Amino acid sequence: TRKTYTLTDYLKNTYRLKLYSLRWISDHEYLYKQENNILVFNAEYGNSSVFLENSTFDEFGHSINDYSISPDGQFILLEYNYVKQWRHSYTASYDIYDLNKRQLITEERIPNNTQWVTWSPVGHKLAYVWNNDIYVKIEPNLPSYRITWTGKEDIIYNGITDWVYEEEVFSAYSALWWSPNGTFLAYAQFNDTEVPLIEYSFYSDESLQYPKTVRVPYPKAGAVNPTVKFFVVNTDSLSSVTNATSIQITAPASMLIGDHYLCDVTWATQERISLQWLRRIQNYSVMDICDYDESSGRWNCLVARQHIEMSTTGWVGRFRPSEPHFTLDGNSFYKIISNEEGYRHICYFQIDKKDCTFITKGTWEVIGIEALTSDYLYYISNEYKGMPGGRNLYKIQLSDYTKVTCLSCELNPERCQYYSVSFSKEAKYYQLRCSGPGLPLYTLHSSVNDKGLRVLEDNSALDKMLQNVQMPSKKLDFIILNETKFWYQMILPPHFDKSKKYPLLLDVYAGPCSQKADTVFRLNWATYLASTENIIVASFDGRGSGYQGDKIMHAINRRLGTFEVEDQIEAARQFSKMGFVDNKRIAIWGWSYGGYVTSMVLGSGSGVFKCGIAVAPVSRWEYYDSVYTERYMGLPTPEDNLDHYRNSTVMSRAENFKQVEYLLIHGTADDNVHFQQSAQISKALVDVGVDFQAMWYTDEDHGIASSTAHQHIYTHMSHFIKQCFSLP
Amino acid sequence: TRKTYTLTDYLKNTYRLKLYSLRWISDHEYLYKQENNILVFNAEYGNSSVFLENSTFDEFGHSINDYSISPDGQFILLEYNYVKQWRHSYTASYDIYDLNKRQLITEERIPNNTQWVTWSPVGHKLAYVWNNDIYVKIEPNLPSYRITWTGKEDIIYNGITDWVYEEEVFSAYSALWWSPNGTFLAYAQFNDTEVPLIEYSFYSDESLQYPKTVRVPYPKAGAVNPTVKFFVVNTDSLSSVTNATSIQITAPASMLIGDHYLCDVTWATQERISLQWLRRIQNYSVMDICDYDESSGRWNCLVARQHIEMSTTGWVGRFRPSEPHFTLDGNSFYKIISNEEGYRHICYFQIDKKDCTFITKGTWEVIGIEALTSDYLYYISNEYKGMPGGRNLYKIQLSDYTKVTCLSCELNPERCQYYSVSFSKEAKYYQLRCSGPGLPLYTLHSSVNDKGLRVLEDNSALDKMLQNVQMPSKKLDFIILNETKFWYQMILPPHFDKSKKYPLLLDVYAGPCSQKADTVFRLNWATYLASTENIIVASFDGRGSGYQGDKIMHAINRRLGTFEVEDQIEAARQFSKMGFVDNKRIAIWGWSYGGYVTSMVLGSGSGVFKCGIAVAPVSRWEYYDSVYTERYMGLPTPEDNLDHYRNSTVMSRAENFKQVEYLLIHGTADDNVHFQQSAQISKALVDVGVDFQAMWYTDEDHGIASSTAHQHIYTHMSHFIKQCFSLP
Ligand SMILES: CN(C)C(=O)[C@@H]([C@H]1CC[C@H](c2ccc3ncnn3c2)CC1)[C@H](N)C(=O)N1CCC(F)(F)C1
Ligand SMILES: CN(C)C(=O)[C@@H]([C@H]1CC[C@H](c2ccc3ncnn3c2)CC1)[C@H](N)C(=O)N1CCC(F)(F)C1
Ligand SMILES: *[C@@H]1O[C@H](CO)[C@@H](O[C@@H]2O[C@H](CO)[C@@H](O)[C@H](O)[C@H]2NC(C)=O)[C@H](O)[C@H]1NC(C)=O
Ligand SMILES: *[C@@H]1O[C@H](CO)[C@@H](O[C@@H]2O[C@H](CO)[C@@H](O)[C@H](O)[C@H]2NC(C)=O)[C@H](O)[C@H]1NC(C)=O
Ligand SMILES: *[C@@H]1O[C@H](CO)[C@@H](O[C@@H]2O[C@H](CO)[C@@H](O)[C@H](O)[C@H]2NC(C)=O)[C@H](O)[C@H]1NC(C)=O
Ligand SMILES: *[C@@H]1O[C@H](CO)[C@@H](O[C@@H]2O[C@H](CO)[C@@H](O)[C@H](O)[C@H]2NC(C)=O)[C@H](O)[C@H]1NC(C)=O
Ligand SMILES: *[C@@H]1O[C@H](CO)[C@@H](O[C@@H]2O[C@H](CO)[C@@H](O)[C@H](O)[C@H]2NC(C)=O)[C@H](O)[C@H]1NC(C)=O
Ligand SMILES: *[C@@H]1O[C@H](CO)[C@@H](O[C@H]2O[C@H](CO)[C@@H](O)[C@H](O)[C@H]2NC(C)=O)[C@H](O)[C@H]1NC(C)=O
Ligand SMILES: *[C@@H]1O[C@H](CO)[C@@H](O[C@H]2O[C@H](CO)[C@@H](O)[C@H](O)[C@H]2NC(C)=O)[C@H](O)[C@H]1NC(C)=O
Ligand SMILES: *[C@H]1O[C@H](CO)[C@@H](O[C@@H]2O[C@H](CO)[C@@H](O)[C@H](O)[C@H]2NC(C)=O)[C@H](O)[C@H]1NC(C)=O
Ligand SMILES: *[C@H]1O[C@H](CO)[C@@H](O[C@@H]2O[C@H](CO)[C@@H](O)[C@H](O)[C@H]2NC(C)=O)[C@H](O)[C@H]1NC(C)=O
Ligand SMILES: *[C@@H]1O[C@H](CO)[C@@H](O)[C@H](O)[C@H]1NC(C)=O
Ligand SMILES: *[C@@H]1O[C@H](CO)[C@@H](O)[C@H](O)[C@H]1NC(C)=O
Ligand SMILES: *[C@@H]1O[C@H](CO)[C@@H](O)[C@H](O)[C@H]1NC(C)=O
Ligand SMILES: *[C@@H]1O[C@H](CO)[C@@H](O)[C@H](O)[C@H]1NC(C)=O
Ligand SMILES: *[C@@H]1O[C@H](CO)[C@@H](O)[C@H](O)[C@H]1NC(C)=O
Ligand SMILES: *[C@@H]1O[C@H](CO)[C@@H](O)[C@H](O)[C@H]1NC(C)=O
Ligand code: NA
Repeated sequence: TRKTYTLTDYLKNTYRLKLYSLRWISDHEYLYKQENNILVFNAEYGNSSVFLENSTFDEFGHSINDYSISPDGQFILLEYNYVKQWRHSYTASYDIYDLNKRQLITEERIPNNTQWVTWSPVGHKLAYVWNNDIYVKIEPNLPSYRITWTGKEDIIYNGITDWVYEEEVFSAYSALWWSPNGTFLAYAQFNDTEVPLIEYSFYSDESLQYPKTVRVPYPKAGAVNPTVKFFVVNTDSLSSVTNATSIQITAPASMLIGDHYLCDVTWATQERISLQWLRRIQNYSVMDICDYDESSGRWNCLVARQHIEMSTTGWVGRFRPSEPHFTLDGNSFYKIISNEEGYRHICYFQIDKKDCTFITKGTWEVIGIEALTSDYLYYISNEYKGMPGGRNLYKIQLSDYTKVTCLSCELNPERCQYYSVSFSKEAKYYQLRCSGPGLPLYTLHSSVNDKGLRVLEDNSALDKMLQNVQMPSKKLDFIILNETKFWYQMILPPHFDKSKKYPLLLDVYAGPCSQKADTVFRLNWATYLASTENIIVASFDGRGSGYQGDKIMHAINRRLGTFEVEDQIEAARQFSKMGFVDNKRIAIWGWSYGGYVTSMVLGSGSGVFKCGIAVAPVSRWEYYDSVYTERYMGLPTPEDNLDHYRNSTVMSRAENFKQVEYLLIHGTADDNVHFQQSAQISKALVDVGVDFQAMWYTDEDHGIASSTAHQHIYTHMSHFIKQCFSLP
Repeated sequence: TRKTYTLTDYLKNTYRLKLYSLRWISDHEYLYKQENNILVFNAEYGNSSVFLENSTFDEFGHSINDYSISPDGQFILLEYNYVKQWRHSYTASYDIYDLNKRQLITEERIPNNTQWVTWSPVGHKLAYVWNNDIYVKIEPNLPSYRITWTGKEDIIYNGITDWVYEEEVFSAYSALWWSPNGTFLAYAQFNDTEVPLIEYSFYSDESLQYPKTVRVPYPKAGAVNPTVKFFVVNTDSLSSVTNATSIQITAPASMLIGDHYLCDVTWATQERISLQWLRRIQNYSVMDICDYDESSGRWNCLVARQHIEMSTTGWVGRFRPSEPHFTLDGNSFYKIISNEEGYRHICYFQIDKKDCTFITKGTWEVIGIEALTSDYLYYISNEYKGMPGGRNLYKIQLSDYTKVTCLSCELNPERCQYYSVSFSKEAKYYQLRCSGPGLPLYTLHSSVNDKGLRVLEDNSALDKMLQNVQMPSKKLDFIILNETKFWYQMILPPHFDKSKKYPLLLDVYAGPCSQKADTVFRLNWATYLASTENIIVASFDGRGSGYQGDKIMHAINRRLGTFEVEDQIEAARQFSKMGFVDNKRIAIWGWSYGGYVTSMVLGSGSGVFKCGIAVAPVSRWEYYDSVYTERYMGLPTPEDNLDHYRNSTVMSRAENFKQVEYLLIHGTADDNVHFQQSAQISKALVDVGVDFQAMWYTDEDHGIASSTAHQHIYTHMSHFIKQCFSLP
């Protein structure tokens, strides 16, 4: 008699997952917003105090988007007038409220339309970027010092990233890096002078008579890339009478010989900074370690302290060279790198030694290094039970690498197989965040003896609500292909009956280093399709997928649109051979990279799929950006890899769409995968006389996430899938 | 069983309609293309000779797109490298062939990318526009003389129209007018300096990496319009002076007080030119008649020869003030104008007398004046049988207006009721073109005795083919609403049975002065729908439609989106009451103004229609151009008609679309009705949570006429209609 999880439940968020987002402010306490109030918690005992009244700003007059308390707890930055730009970038207005004198600062306030702002790591200095230039405020109420004067819209970027560096390299708008104690402020400068612009229309509200043309410096594959320079400035010796002097750190000669990128910046100590550079041909990167010289006031990077990282099977790193984790004295560091077997493990480096030593090993991979103390290094890996889609927290004794302890594996194995972690300032405490297969579970622990102090949030409220719903189940397993196992997951309908034939929807992404088969608990479209429509929603990680070593991940190097596409068909083929699958009703769908694979599959002539949906897909690699595309495809020149760039397009397979039902969807204001990609797909289908379904979303970008568009797309796709499967 | 007229028959054009396109080159000879070669026929006897052998240019090195013989027959203009622009404009290359010498001229050649070229009306002078400047060639092989130096891409246009003048005013790209014997060359100059630009992307072939942004000076309703100036240069003086003076003829004071347009240029004699001007508020126009002053070399327009033409019920003219037809001596002229009853009839004017004399009258209208001789005036009207949808040729004796003979009415009344005509150079002969209700019939006649000389093309071949096909029948009739007749037509399925209930498709356009109910024979989408799908396709001409007097035409003055929308809904009801229509299956569809009406109807909440298709619709009048929009809606300001502008949008009825099935279609490169218009409709529908069907056509314009796209859109629309009507 109980209800199912419906489309409306998914769209209106009827069943909400509770979270516990805390912010560590020291090694013993953290901030947590409750009832709109900000409380400070003592980790050891769990007791709290109110830190900021949810009414303190009742007469502020502005809607506060977010807040940020200075490291010393003396000030709070109030963010408002938020205006989103790309994936991470946005502008906003700011105000600083003095917590000591319980007063709002009105003198020398941060400008409106500020592009980025950040407190120093210690104390209360500020650094913000406005009009592409960097500014520093030693005190919240004092006048700021201008650090750069070359800032120019769409041309010169000081302290912030341009489009491609924001999206593909740093995953952030900021290009500012404070030294550990706030003395130095390092920053990058980007020059997009010769980078072509992508142009597309923006219609805006109906009142706008003429559509606006948006123009963004965006380097497509093979095009001219922005250039980059790196600087360091001493914020302790700034003058009101003299323009701040920034010291430049140039990239190594092996980098200056041609196009290159700055791919990582990590401080080692108060006077030592490391930088990793990557060549445009992303199989070779160099780390420079630089020390501040009090005599010349310059930064020297000893050649003997250089570290090269290259790859012979593919590119370097998962999406970019990994970041180094320096020890207290900065004389050595730990870094995740691909080992001789092609598995990513932690290597220990001496700053002036070429050979590093691997401290972990095995047919599994370290996902990331989470914390470092003189006795232990904490990290997350998918080692447990050999499940590449599981994640657990481990610590390894630095004095004896044979001593590895899993800290989360056995806490609750049935409910928790995928963890994330948050350590306090000195790793004295850590918060564990279990996200599956059962309902999310947040706990707090102490490092000295790894005690489980308390449960922060167990989602018992949601568990109670879900008891009255017929929820689908999840099967995570694998199939073998040529001696190699590949994992898949299936979202199975309630009361699954293996003696019946169920329609099947293959949910695919399949980009390089992707993972779609995991132990994560999710309430999404697939939950509804399985719960209400009785559709099996499956996903498969084939060649090119991540966290299983380079042999699998690099199989598609310089060859996108091949093995990862073929493997999805092979998986479907195998699923169709299963007793509970109706081989007459198998569909496939994907978004972004997933739209591309779905389209390449439907245009393969395999005959396995009856219909498919591609959302904002890539259609030909020459249309996507250089940093991501070239990493996997090299350059599109006859001397490099043009032939495959031309053989891996969706358009060339148009004719094969005659035997399938295809729905193509795309937002007109997509700054990431340009509408162009879908406009070329539709034109090729028209040119060979193939009928298909389409839907454009006016002014929506790659996320098609505005509330109304989101509901509209999923509603439209549901009708399409049900119609394809002959479902009432 | 006889096969029916299928979708493939329409898309593949299996039943080809033959025609007979001839070009008069004198008072008794015409050119005709047969077997790909150009023949010259003697009108009087029907005999001919090969004018230009099809192999004459087998090694020209290019595909000849079109040709043009100079009036004196001494040269032939060869046009190639045709590159289409808007509805009438295009660029091309040209070569000139000396017919006597049989050689292709190779010196002082017309430039590539020439915007327009035209022979002088007599002899073989040439005037062409290149890079927006006018040039004149006295002899085909000699250097040309530059006439203007102000030419400026998208800014200053000399001798050619800008976008809005091309589309809405002159229906042509050229803006130059040779005087009768070719001595003078008159021309307009348009300045779009402050006209806003419509911008949209053009994706082009898949090889183009970055989309192209098309930018066109296009004035939307209420925006800054281009300004205009008129000039006349004496070409006979070009070889005598270094820089011949272009004498300007200024607009009258009545026009200079505000924004205005040049709407007509017509030469009266070798030394008399007439021009008509129109105020931005299109209900007042002025015609100046200007004489060349041999002593000053200037042009003077005597105010006593100025003619005013204003309208109290609407705008002036059907789409623009009508053109004058001067008698040989240039002292009088005939012009079609709305009489006191609102019916358009021929008025005879003395050039220096303001009151004119109507020479025709009645409750019908004159469509156009086709020829004028010293004794007779020939015109086309819908007088016959009081059928506003019919057209016939008439002759009226200039010395006795009571003597009016219909030259086409009785030729073949059952087969022919819609005629157009083509007179020889001095009207000695005329070709009659019958286009319906039966198969087109082309005949040649002698003006001296109005006797038929012979049949040129009777379409016997097609008639034979259609014998084996179950063709639909067509009904043209009227219904009385408010004691006034409103015509409609219905394409009826074969073997129609008034005792059955047929699904009905309302084919609508309904813009001002439109006519969708007529006696023309058509082989189109509706033919297939009726013949194969047994669907009744109907059209109705309600308030706002033309050729029936101003009472009906001006009924929507300043009120677009009202009566013409309601009458369409009311027509469906009336059709329901006819008894052979299935009220559960009534659909509506239209293109352009038609897409707008369709959308307005589907959003009216009438409950009458089940589904509808809007192709390239207008969605809000402020997005359409100034000249057309303001003519019917006035200005979008609070002091004028802004409230109705804001009240007649499709977007404000979004909520009502929940009651119907909608398919929205638009070409992305539509320079006329911008994609913007459908982008706002879709957004408004997404915003209120309405599901609908959509389809964009990459790089197609308002005509979506490319071969592949054309077949694709009609195939897509057929599936939608059949599905809505539950048809196999
Ligand atoms: C899965 N996601 C969100 C991504 O791949 C995006 C990016 C997400 C951030 C990644 C990135 C960058 C640095 C870094 N350092 C550590 N992790 N890490 C991850 C790079 C790829 C990618 N730029 C994108 O939007 N695409 C659309 C077309 C496409 F499919 F083809 C790629
Ligand atoms: C029916 N047609 C083809 C037209 O109305 C078009 C034009 C065709 C030429 C006419 C024109 C101009 C001068 C003239 N002189 C004599 N006849 N004549 C006709 C004006 C209207 C109009 N500019 C158009 O494209 N619209 C799309 C949106 C819209 F529906 F709202 C109007
Ligand atoms: C942050 O670290 C810097 C660098 O070590 C410290 O600055 C040095 O301080 C010493 C002692 O006062 C001076 O002798 C040096 O000349 C300083 N060097 C530079 C480059 O400024 C700074 O004191 C530290 N700041 C904090 C807050 O601890
Ligand atoms: C059509 O045929 C007539 C004869 O039937 C041709 O007439 C010739 O006309 C020229 C003048 O142009 C005379 O000098 C000839 O003597 C006429 N010949 C005859 C036999 O009468 C006429 O040229 C033909 N026209 C075409 C285009 O072929
Ligand atoms: C086209 O129109 C523009 C006005 O919109 C003219 O430009 C002006 O020209 C004057 C005279 O030289 C200048 O002082 C102004 O600065 C110009 N205004 C603008 C907005 O540009 C232009 O001269 C006209 N061109 C022609 C050939 O008539
Ligand atoms: C031919 O005459 C026209 C008209 O005087 C010249 O055009 C003028 O050129 C001057 C200087 O180049 C400008 O300051 C004026 O604004 C122009 N007037 C017009 C109406 O365009 C043209 O330059 C002359 N050509 C030659 C070769 O002398
Ligand atoms: C075309 O018409 C023009 C204008 O009437 C003729 O040129 C005039 O010719 C007369 C002689 O008959 C002269 O007195 C005038 O000076 C000319 N006027 C101008 C403006 O040039 C021209 O001769 C006619 N062309 C032909 C071939 O008859
Ligand atoms: C949590 O509880 C402790 C007491 O158990 C609070 O007290 C500590 O800090 C106070 C002021 O900062 C001192 O008055 C106490 O002496 C000190 N306790 C000890 C044992 O030294 C602590 O402040 C509380 N934290 C919060 C956030 O409320
Ligand atoms: C940003 O890059 C540009 C171009 O790469 C630098 O300018 C150089 O390139 C120009 C081409 O547009 C040349 O014309 C210039 O001579 C050359 N140098 C200068 C000073 O323009 C530009 O300087 C860079 N800007 C910064 C702040 O580094
Ligand atoms: C950024 O913009 C805000 C909003 O305009 C500025 O705050 C004041 O806003 C009021 C109206 O809300 C205006 O009357 C004032 O002119 C604005 N300025 C001041 C000083 O009152 C704010 O000042 C701007 N910030 C900066 C750094 O210019
Ligand atoms: C990283 O990959 C690149 C690209 O495959 C290698 O560069 C060369 O690639 C070309 C084809 O573009 C081949 O002909 C060469 O054999 C490759 N090697 C060289 C030295 O040119 C590059 O070698 C790889 N780098 C590493 C360190 O393995
Ligand atoms: C803070 O404001 C919110 C407004 O939604 C209110 O619900 C909450 O109770 C307030 N906090 C306290 C402690 O009253
Ligand atoms: C700082 O540099 C900028 C830009 O070069 C200059 O305009 C300004 O006057 C300088 N100020 C001082 C104090 O040198
Ligand atoms: C092994 O399997 C892979 C796919 O997993 C296939 O591409 C390959 O051709 C097979 N053979 C060998 C020798 O690897
Ligand atoms: C004219 O050329 C065509 C080819 O397009 C050819 O078929 C025909 O024979 C030629 N004309 C004559 C009279 O032969
Ligand atoms: C037109 O362009 C072609 C190709 O660029 C060139 O060969 C030819 O000479 C040009 N003709 C003229 C008249 O400029
Ligand atoms: C012309 O139209 C305007 C706008 O409606 C109107 O105010 C004016 O009176 C009209 N003039 C005539 C003669 O009808
Ligand atoms: Na506990």
